[PDB]
Amino acid sequence: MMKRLVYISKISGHEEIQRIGKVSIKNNQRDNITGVLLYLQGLFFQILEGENEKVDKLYKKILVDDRHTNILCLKTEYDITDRMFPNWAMKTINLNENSELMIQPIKSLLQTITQSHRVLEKFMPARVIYLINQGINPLTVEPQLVEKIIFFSDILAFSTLTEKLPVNEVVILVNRYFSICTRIISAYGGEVTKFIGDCVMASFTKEQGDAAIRTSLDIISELKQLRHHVEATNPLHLLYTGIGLSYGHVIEGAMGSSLKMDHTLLGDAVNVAARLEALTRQLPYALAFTAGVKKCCQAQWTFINLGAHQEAIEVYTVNEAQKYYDTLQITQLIRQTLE
Amino acid sequence: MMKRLVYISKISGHEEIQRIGKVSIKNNQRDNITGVLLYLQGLFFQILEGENEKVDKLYKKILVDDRHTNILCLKTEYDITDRMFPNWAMKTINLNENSELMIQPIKSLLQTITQSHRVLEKFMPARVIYLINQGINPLTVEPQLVEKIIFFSDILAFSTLTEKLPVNEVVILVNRYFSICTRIISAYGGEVTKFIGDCVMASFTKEQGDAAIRTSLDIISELKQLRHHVEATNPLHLLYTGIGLSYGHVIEGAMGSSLKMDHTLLGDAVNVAARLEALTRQLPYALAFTAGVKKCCQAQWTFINLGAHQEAIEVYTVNEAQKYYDTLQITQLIRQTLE
Ligand SMILES: Cc1cc2nc3c(=O)[nH]c(=O)nc-3n(C[C@H](O)[C@H](O)[C@H](O)COP(=O)(O)O)c2cc1C
Ligand SMILES: Cc1cc2nc3c(=O)[nH]c(=O)nc-3n(C[C@H](O)[C@H](O)[C@H](O)COP(=O)(O)O)c2cc1C
Repeated sequence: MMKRLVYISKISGHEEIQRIGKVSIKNNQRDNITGVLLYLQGLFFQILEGENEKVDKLYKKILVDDRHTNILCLKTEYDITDRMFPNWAMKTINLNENSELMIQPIKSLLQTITQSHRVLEKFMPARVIYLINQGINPLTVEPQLVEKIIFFSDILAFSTLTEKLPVNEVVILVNRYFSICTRIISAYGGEVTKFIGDCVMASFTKEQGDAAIRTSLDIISELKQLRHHVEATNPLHLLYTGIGLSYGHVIEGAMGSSLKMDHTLLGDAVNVAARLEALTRQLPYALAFTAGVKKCCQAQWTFINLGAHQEAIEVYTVNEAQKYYDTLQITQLIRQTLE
Repeated sequence: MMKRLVYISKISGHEEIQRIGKVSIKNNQRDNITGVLLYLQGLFFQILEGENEKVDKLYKKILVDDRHTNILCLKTEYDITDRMFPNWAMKTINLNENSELMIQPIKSLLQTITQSHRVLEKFMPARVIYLINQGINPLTVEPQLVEKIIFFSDILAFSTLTEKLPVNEVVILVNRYFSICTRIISAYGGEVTKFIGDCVMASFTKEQGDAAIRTSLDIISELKQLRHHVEATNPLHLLYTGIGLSYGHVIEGAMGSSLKMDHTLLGDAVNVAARLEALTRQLPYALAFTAGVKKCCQAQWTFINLGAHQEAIEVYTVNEAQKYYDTLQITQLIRQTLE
């Protein structure tokens, strides 16, 4: 039983690589692993093949290696019938250091496609990248009914802010907001589906109840630090958020046609979380979630019941989500500052 | 003044390619154009370089050529200082037909990266693909304030349908719906931003007023044909839509961080179009748009003024958008059929 994987990576910092192939040779030679490692203008390409399990450890050892970064496994071939390089413990080819005409073609293509690839990667849904990082083709996965926590957040009084900031300040502000949201959601095990306007869409599993709530609090908290970090001429000092969470059945998977695919979550919980985010504009709290979310949590939160809003939904929060301000006073305090 | 471009394509049908390189040699040799064309397992890679304008025609001639399809230009280099293949009218290399060990590595990589590339392409926003298809890096474009028509459509009584169809029928239905929407929007010059649940988001320019309205009508019409095409056991016979259009300033461009980017439209018109789509559930029409959309149209539509809904917005339709049914009678006619 043998398997084969392939990945691409980026070097972590700046002919320093002659000796690292002069480590791979020895330890692959010991587990009957073969494979190739290419190098071209800041980028790494490796193929690894051997019996399914001792292949898997070194790849974990490679994952945590200080000198490359941004690792993504493209293909996995399970129970391969025979090897692609039966004689190569680890063949190392520095494609930068070849000056023959006949190879410059393929060398330039390989460079252009993978640089393109790396840009496209940044626009993928987290979940599609994750599937590719196992050996699963996202255009062949059947979508599945699953129980998820759905997350939405967007910028408060953002219509006021688009009306009275120049375009280039708006973009600086929205990028900052997206990068803080994405960093914290990811750190806690969740996945960003997409951005919809100033809106961040994300989801967590039913086991990540407390992490979805911690995520929400850490985002609210980081905006608070940021607001007093900057000067009053910086649009960042007027940046506030509201967050809605919900929990339910959703159908998750890749959908559409061969003109266009997207990663999509179908089911009513998606709409519910969006309306709780909207609702926070009229509550003295910045986070609102359903009862189903409350029941997914193991930590000992102080829950606060906010009655039924709309068929009805019971709405809840935690008191650490309490505001130190009044929402109307700030949405018109944003208007006054902006003149 | 010379320029260079590179693209990848897919063959349109199934050693039939020896003579097509035996046409390129002669006509490139006549305009002082050089370049490379590779072939590998169903895929084409070409590089073209010459003085900026007579490069551009043959590439248009290539675009309309019967035997490859799915053409995407990755890179463009304007006013290149000197050529990459100074001596090659058109070098043709069938990478399938080489059986040397030392090249199989790079050949297998090139295959894996570009096959991966082709899947990622299907998940991109139309507008990011379009930029790449010119020579513009989407991670370097500054976003721009622009006047757009915003389009939203989603499935009527979809919550009833998710509650009472099996997951695999839901997916068949949603895929059908997305592929009809995407085909018609594209045919008419618009671009799909993303899918949000059962929702299709798209936009048109201010010059495409009548095309956004024709798009909406052609989608409604195709669902009507489809409903009487199929049997009553097919979920497709219960598939209806509502469509909202709006027009306003939006900031359009690539935003986020290096963890995640998305193609995004900021501004209040986005929210407005979503609420008009929602509003159609209570109107005897399936399409609703603002006054600003009405003013973008040159054709001689019969407009119907639907009063103000919400600051107020005047709502409009055309009478070809008139329903032959009652929306509540059908949303509960969908419930009865489904038992
Ligand atoms: C791109 C890349 C590929 C690598 N491939 C291998 C490999 O195939 N086999 C291996 O043993 N180490 C490989 N390494 C490095 C290992 O992590 C190396 O064994 C480590 O630096 C030291 O091993 P040790 O600490 O267990 O003694 C690779 C590193 C990089 C950056
Ligand atoms: C992948 C691909 C690359 C091509 N590259 C060229 C080219 O570089 N130069 C060229 O003249 N024709 C190229 N062709 C085909 C042209 O369209 C060809 O000139 C056409 O079939 C007949 O030309 P004509 O009808 O003007 O006589 C290419 C076709 C394909 C599928």
